[PDB]
Amino acid sequence: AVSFIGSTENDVGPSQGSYSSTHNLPFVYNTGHNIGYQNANVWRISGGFCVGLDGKVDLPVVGSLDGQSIYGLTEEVGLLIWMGDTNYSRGTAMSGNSWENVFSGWCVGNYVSTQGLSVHVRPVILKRNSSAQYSVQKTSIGSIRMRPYNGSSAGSVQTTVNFSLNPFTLND
Ligand SMILES: CC(=O)N[C@@H]1[C@@H](O)[C@H](O)[C@@H](CO)O[C@H]1O
Repeated sequence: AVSFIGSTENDVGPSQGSYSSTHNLPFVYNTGHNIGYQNANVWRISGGFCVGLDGKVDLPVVGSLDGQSIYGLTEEVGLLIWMGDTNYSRGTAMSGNSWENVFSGWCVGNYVSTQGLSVHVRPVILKRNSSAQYSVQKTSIGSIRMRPYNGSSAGSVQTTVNFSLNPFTLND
């Protein structure tokens, strides 16, 4: 069986967070996973349910850096994005605007457990300005959906949750 136990709208990163550069364009801010969201318990699963995760970014793709997409927020600011299973360290680098397999999946046994997820992003400066500061308002990022497999089914259970980037300021 499966049921939804998480939240549908999720904020990524602390509200009105401020980040400073520590070091060429596009320039990527080394924010680790400070700008993220994670929840180990989004779906409750049991009885042999097999589930993985698909992730999708809705922001426009405005470039490619080191193998993954640069998603645009404004003409001067973009994002590198990772989506995946619960632990931030297992995030899958996102490219494109299609649903992508971000967690290969697992199968619970004949007991009850949960399926979680995580998302984190890193700011990218696409074009510099005279103020050496870049701010972005709250913006929808994309979604993550559970992907049942091996015959498992979502039935009438909610499959998708969404993510919105909390407003932030980048200081250089
Ligand atoms: C309470 C708990 O730990 N659930 C982790 C869950 O968050 C994760 O999505 C899944 C697959 O790695 O394995 C579960 O054991």
